[PDB]
Amino acid sequence: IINGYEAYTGLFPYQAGLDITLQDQRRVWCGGSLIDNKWILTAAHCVHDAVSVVVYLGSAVQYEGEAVVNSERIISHSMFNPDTYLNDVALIKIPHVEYTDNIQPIRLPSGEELNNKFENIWATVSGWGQSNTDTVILQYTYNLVIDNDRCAQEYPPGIIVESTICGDTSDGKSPCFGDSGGPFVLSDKNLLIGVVSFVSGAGCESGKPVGFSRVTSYMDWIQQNTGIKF
Amino acid sequence: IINGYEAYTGLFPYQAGLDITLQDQRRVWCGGSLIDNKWILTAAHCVHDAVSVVVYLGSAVQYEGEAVVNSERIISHSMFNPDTYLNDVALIKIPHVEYTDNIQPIRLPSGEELNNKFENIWATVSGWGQSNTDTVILQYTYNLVIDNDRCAQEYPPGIIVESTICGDTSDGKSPCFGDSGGPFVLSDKNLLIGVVSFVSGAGCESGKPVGFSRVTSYMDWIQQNTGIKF
Amino acid sequence: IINGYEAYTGLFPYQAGLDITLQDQRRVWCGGSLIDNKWILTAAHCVHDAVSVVVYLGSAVQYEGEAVVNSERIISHSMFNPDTYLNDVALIKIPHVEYTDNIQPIRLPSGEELNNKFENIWATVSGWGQSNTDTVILQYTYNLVIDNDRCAQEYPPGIIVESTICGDTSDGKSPCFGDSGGPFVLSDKNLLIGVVSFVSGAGCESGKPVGFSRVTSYMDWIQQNTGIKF
Amino acid sequence: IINGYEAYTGLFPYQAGLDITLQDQRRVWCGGSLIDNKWILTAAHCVHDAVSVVVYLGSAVQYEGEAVVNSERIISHSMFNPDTYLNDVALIKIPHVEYTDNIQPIRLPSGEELNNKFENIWATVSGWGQSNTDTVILQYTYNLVIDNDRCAQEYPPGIIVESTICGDTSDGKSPCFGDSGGPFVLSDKNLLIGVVSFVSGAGCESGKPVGFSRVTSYMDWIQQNTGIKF
Repeated sequence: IINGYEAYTGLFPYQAGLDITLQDQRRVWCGGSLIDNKWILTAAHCVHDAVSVVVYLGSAVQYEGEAVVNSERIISHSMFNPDTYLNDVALIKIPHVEYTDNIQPIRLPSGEELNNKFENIWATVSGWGQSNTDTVILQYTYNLVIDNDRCAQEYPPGIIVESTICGDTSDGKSPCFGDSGGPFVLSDKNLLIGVVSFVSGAGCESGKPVGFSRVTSYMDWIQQNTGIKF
Repeated sequence: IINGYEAYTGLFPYQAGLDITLQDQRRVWCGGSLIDNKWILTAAHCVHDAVSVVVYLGSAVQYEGEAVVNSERIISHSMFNPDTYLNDVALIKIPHVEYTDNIQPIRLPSGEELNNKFENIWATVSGWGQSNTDTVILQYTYNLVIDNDRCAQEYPPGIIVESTICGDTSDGKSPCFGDSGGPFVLSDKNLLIGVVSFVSGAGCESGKPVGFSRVTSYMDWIQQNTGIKF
Repeated sequence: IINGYEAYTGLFPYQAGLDITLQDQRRVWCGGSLIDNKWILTAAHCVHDAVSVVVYLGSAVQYEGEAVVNSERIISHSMFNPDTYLNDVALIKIPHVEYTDNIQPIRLPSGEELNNKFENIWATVSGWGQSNTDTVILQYTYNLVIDNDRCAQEYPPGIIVESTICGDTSDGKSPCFGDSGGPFVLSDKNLLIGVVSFVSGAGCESGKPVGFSRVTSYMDWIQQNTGIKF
Repeated sequence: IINGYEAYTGLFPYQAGLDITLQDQRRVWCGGSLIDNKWILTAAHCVHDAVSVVVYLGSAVQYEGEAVVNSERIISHSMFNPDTYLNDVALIKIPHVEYTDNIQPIRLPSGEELNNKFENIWATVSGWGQSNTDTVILQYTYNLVIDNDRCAQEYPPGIIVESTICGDTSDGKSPCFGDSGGPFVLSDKNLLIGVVSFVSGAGCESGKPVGFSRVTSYMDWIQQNTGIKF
């Protein structure tokens, strides 16, 4: 997060930290959200060629958690497109973790929240990605969600689609690399509206909108692959 | 490093820490060796699809350094093969750093050292890869370099080639994920003989050899690309 | 607030900003909390010799509000002691303001929350007092509440009493001058637990605890002087 | 200033902005005049119970300055009377500031100017006190200095004394709360003749005279305390 603030343990009980080992032996960090005792939602670009993930839950300190579990299964959206970031969602199945003061699930949109585009709302994004700081402590910031038409002007033709939700970064506050897969939340409603997907090619301090996977567009996929009806 | 010893600043003044941003926006960690005031040597598998790298020099603490510079260019070996890890070597051009007590170059082989296979010598591996502890301090271990014929037996056919050098990990002291690109050095002679390239398909705690790029096999490529003679 | 973060309009809908004119003609700034359509809770040291207060509601920008009203009555606790800061609470009666997305009351402790000392809880304090920054934007930070016995060791004998609630500032994050009267809130419960009362004589960056009026100790006084049973 | 004109940086290079912290911890704003590289002249009613002051020099924006220094000492007039505002003058010692285009001293009266009562001249008042607009830019206005006998009639007995100088505000252009301590100057002669001291009990928009400390009555006190001759 660039120009973010430090969270304490317990501020964002749904935040997951993912230490990912890939097929080519590299170690990747991404964020994710606890959506169920057995499930983490993250981005497909984080884990589509992963071999294993260690999931950290319940601490603001990177690589610490009061629950550290290993993934049992990784489900990346079959139609994820690497080149456009279309369908950039994935599910990590974990061993049942018991909720706690520090570990709690985020709510997913139901009912008519499924028809809300959330324009002009301030939402919270959090993660341990590149920051201007030193810190190993979970950071967060607020980005206002803008409408898709305004957002589509900022990127090549075809990148911003119905299933993308963009956040404005023109105050210089932004997700940055390593924040991928992280939660974009309507705090007041404890609602997950987006999964961090992509930053502009111009970089994290460009003032360009950040693209997120719009969670209402993937609630069928989630329902269906987890077998849980939210 | 699994079951290594804890280093401290100044112990390994040639060690570079590399925070890599890939073309797909993921954040990767690898190590490297300072070989000149403007050049880092590392693995092609770390950076072959990289867009920029922050280089940390002179501190044993991960993401800390008395010099923190950004890559000016990345030359990856054009014949690198991802599937076999053949020709796994890359160069990061950086802005001229001045050597201090904590930042010094490692010698590269030359003359008759170019003909030495270094069989059955203890060499030192260092890095911030997966250990048994969640630690941010640089770790190191000593591994015995074995002969290629002995190493080859431990791998698929054709993985161990003339340009591979192997270190025995049968005491369970091993490089692991994240140590990629790191230096394999003859401490007494302050000589770089290998760059960490690949762990066994069996993982890190299997007692199996680790392969490294044999630096003596790439000294031409290094002088061609850097423009300097060693 | 020192080392605080910026709020946006709507983050803290209960925050009041008070532009106070005193009996000696000086202009003082303090914060306060909207506890009812007609009532603001603040500190007695802010307003005990005030003549009028302009109350700003509904904006993070200082001296702006979507409701700017003038006080009708100021009620400072009759037993406020200037020298020890004992009983440092006051009520400002305002013209009925209609709640809004941006203007909402904070809850006051009821039931057995009246018996909770709130030790070891992270709470949020906010205001437009001295900061290290430039900003005219409402700032906030988090301070952990410590127990009174630990807190009493940090001040002269007799300052910390049953009706004081202290917040720890040893990470360098603190209320500072101008934050007086401001809210100390359990965000999760939308609960007002303290009113900013005093900073150490050593100043805002001393690492000493900050004293607040413990709101459970004044719920009778509030009930009684507002005539509202919370 | 009610109904004043908007200044800009460099227009009033002698104007100081004072952010005062009182002994009771409240944050107060007053203005002052730069009279030497190490001295601010202001009102005793602003700082007589002050503990420290941040001094803003060289910017028309409130809490901005090309020089921002902290008070080294505050000398308040020992005979100041709060109730009558008698002897309302104070000195803030600051670290030597170098005069620039935006920071310059104002001349103090001397020789025969010490005998001039300055009746019926237009002088300029400036400050960041209450205006009709919520603005952070320095405001100014011209007020006609009237004779003490005429001023006295507009106040209680004994408030207007030999050391008071009054400015007429009957066009509704008036200093107001927050302008305290500010300069009252003969622009054409760049001469300081008054320090804003008190507004009428009727308020700022009443058309009543404003009292100022007559600087010619305190030129001895100023040289005694600063140690400099004018």
